[PDB]
Amino acid sequence: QYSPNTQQGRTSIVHLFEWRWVDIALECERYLAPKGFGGVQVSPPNENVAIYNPFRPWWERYQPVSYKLCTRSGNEDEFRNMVTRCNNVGVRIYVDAVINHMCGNAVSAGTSSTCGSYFNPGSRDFPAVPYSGWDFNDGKCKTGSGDIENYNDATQVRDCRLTGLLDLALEKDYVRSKIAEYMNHLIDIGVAGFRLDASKHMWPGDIKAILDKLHNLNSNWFPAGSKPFIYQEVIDLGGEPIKSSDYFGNGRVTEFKYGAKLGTVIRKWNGEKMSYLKNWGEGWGFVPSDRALVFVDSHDNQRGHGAGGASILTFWDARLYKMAVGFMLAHPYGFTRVMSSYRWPRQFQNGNDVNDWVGPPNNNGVIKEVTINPDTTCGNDWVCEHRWRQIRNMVIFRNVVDGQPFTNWYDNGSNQVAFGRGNRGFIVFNNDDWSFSLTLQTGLPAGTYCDVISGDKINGNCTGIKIYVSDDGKAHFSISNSAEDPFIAIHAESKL
Ligand SMILES: *[C@@H]1O[C@H](CO)[C@@H](O)[C@H](O)[C@H]1NC(C)=O
Ligand SMILES: [Ca+2]
Repeated sequence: QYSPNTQQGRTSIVHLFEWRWVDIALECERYLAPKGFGGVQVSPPNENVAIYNPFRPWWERYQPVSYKLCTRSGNEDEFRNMVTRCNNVGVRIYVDAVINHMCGNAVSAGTSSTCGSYFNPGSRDFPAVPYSGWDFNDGKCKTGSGDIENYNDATQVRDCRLTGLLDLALEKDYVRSKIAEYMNHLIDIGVAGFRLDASKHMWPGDIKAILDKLHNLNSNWFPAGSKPFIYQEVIDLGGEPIKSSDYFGNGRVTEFKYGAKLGTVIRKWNGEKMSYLKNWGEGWGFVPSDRALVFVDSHDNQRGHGAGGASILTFWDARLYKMAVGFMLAHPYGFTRVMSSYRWPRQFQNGNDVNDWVGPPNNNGVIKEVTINPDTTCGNDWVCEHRWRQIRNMVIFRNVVDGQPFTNWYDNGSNQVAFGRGNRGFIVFNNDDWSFSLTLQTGLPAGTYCDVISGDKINGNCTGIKIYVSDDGKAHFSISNSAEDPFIAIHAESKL
């Protein structure tokens, strides 16, 4: 459950947040496969509550009504079509599995669901699954409100409602079986793994019981004995009775401290500087690298809805964001997830963004298709960070240096640092308020290399900066604190 199952040489997955199945299918063939992306995190593919107040928020998808593959992203056939086409081109699909709960207990009964299924939160009835009052933790939760009230009580965090969301009795074999039924349907269709939503709110043992019911991956695309990739969403920062290590026996876990600290370091909050990243990784109190799923920002915390708070870097902070993603993709720690978002009318009031609920680009609730502009960027308000030259090229950079050791580190005691990945890659950063001009040992073989941040190698020539490595592996780098992108990266495949 720890192996991504991506095909040899692809090292990252991209979260195509709220994309329609048809658009993801096209993206797999036209861009993801050609550019070497390993896989795609898709939004919950199961039927959710259609919320109109506010108008169709992104979070309505974390409010299950049934396990029918029927959402604003498309129907079951479109989903299967997407998984098949992506797999045929070597790009894996990872499903966002919302299995801890169903919808909010206050939601009105009726058929206000993405597929018309009837449901009645009040009486705990979800006939489309089916689930009844006997399948929820109402009688097990010991808080006065029935919701989670105190995170210092590990029991309540697991048995009570996360902000009103009906909590499934995951210790019952019936519920475990209905959930495994849903997940096995997806595995047999061809998905390679799952993001387990709200894992902190489930007992490690209950999750394990469900995983034991899972099939091996589809033998038409994967070698016999392949187990699905499992990454558990657990927000674990400082002191809490619950630790992300409690979930290691089930698969990897999301390391939220990663994006949080990279953000404060690059923003240089409270005296932090890049020279400190020298021992980045477990040295910073993070989980072991082989159990980590890392990222700079997620759909949750990019809008202030998750761990990290204000330090998190997103596409809104373009310049610093690219540099953070660059460091992540170059550093050997963890398995990397790249974010791909949509723009929304951010509107801060008293420090909080009042429009953090806004769902994906749409026309009367119908999600807009992703349009590709002539320069490869996206239209219809999709940001497509994964298509930014700077990000796409660092994705490739990680593929080229895969397996290579962390070496040749340099820092000026402040914010200009550099390091290499064996003899396959080298990257330099300048986050100080003054220029950087120095000769560094790169460990790379002599030659002329194209800087993949400022340009591309395009048939015997570079469209951007060029670096010359001498016989002893030394090379000169110049980055003024005024450069559009204050960092340079060169690798074995950008060599002329
Ligand atoms: C590189 O570009 C120059 C013009 O700037 C051209 O003379 C040269 O032939 C090009 N080399 C290749 C290999 O395309
Ligand atoms: Ca729970």
